[PDB]
Amino acid sequence: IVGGYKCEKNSQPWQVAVINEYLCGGVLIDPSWVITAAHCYSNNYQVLLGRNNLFKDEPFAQRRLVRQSFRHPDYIPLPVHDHSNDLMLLHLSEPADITGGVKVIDLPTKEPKVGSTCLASGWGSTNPSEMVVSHDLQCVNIHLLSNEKCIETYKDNVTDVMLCAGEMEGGKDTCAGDSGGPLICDGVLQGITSGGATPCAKPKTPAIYAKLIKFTSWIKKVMKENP
Ligand SMILES: [Zn+2]
Repeated sequence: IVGGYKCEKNSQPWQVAVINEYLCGGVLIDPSWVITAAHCYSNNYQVLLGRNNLFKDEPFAQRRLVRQSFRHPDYIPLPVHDHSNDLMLLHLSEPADITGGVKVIDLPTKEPKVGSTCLASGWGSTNPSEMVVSHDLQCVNIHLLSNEKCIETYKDNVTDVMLCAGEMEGGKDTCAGDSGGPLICDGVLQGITSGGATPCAKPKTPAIYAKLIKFTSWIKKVMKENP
């Protein structure tokens, strides 16, 4: 998170850290499921829950293993790779404890409004040009912008599955390491951060997020088949 602030202690209880050869964010949607970006795909993972500081002895800290991962079918890995359908479900080895620090967040049930105020969190890069892992969870308030503002949305019909957010002025963005974290507008979880390569927070260059609302059906069905 470039241009944000330190989130208040345990104010984002559904935020997880997904770790393998990549740092990613994740979001707890069920004691047993974590949604993240497909970009974070790997043979293994370590899921960190209930944390503020990634490198600290914290009380609600939990660590889970993954049993199985499900990348959205239409994601094309880095055939030309794009950031549409950048979604992956992680089925936890054993459920997360729902504590005063670890809680689930709900899937959205309504379409996001252009101009609504959104918050994004992560331990990703706080420097827009180079990668500086942040120990503390960072939070930033941005805006839901018209998809017209995001150049990526003009491809095929990807507009359909993407949200566009940030500030036209730059200075505030999600960045490398933030992929897979949440985008919460007006209190709703509406997006999943996609790939955030440096440089970030460029003026007139808002970022791409998975329009969650469009994948709940897929999310639903998967969890259903994986009791
Ligand atoms: Zn990519």
